[PDB]
Amino acid sequence: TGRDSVTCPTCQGTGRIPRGQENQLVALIPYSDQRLRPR
Amino acid sequence: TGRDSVTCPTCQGTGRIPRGQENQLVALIPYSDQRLRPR
Ligand SMILES: [Zn+2]
Repeated sequence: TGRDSVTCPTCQGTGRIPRGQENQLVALIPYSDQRLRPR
Repeated sequence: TGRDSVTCPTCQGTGRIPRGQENQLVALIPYSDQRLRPR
């Protein structure tokens, strides 16, 4: 049992949404996830 | 590999959001999920 809540009516509680670059650009870049500190 | 997408910046891709009754009331009610047709 738990509090009352409904699944995301947008992402259907999946965990994936379209970036907002169109509205506001970004200032980041991709990289490689080395073994060191995987978490 | 897959298309580019970011996790829900609201539900953090968890799958739980506050209902919108405050904005718009509802006209539904709870019930029991009998064994017949579980899906
Ligand atoms: Zn979501």
